[PDB]
Amino acid sequence: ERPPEETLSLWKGEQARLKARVVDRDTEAWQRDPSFSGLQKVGGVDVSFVKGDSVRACASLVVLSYPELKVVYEDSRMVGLKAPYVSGFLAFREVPFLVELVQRLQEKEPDLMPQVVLVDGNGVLHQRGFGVACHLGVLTELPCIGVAKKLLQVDGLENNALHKEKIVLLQAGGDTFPLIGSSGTVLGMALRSHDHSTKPLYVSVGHRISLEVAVRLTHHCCRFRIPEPIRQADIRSREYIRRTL
Ligand SMILES: [Mn+2]
Ligand SMILES: [Mn+2]
Ligand SMILES: [Mn+2]
Ligand SMILES: [Mn+2]
Repeated sequence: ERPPEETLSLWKGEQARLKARVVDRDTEAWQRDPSFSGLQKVGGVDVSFVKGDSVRACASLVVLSYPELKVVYEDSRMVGLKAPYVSGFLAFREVPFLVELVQRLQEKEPDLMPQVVLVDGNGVLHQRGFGVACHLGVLTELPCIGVAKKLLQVDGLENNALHKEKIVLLQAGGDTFPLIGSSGTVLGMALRSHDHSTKPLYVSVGHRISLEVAVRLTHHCCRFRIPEPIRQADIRSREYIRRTL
């Protein structure tokens, strides 16, 4: 249920090569705006699978209007995944299919191309600084934000008692604390999504966005704990699985 080490070594080399293309600063005019004026379309992606099958899956791309957060585009399609899940290699399972959804959008409704994509999974908060959100960003050149629902324990980061103390100090929606690697680098932020949630999101740069803008936009997408673009992709892909099977 795990690729051989020689395969993982090839994948690590690919991740290191592609990381040279990540842009971890703002490159879009709306990103530097106090209310994100100019931002109209926010994307979300996720993949759901079946109980008893890690091959058959449903990949979903949704585009939401901003700031209303209403779904203006959905593409949910059944795919056959090839690689198993290995922590640190999520993109090699999901990202070829996500790229195909973006290309299908360009062909079908090019005027609904999202201005930024929230990805279910980390960006630079990653064993090699190149998570699935960076990987989608570099292959599509779209701005991308990584949003993970639990902490990837890399570069000295750990979900220990000290980390849980900082989570307790998050007290209102929008509060954050930085995830500082042993390198002295800020890899991402823990974010309290809303007043009535206590388990934080872990937000990090995917591509063509700064961390502080990525955190603020994620917060603006949080009707519930999971940001609405990811939440809709998650709900619709699982619903799609249920109906057809
Ligand atoms: Mn607007
Ligand atoms: Mn997912
Ligand atoms: Mn789930
Ligand atoms: Mn999901």
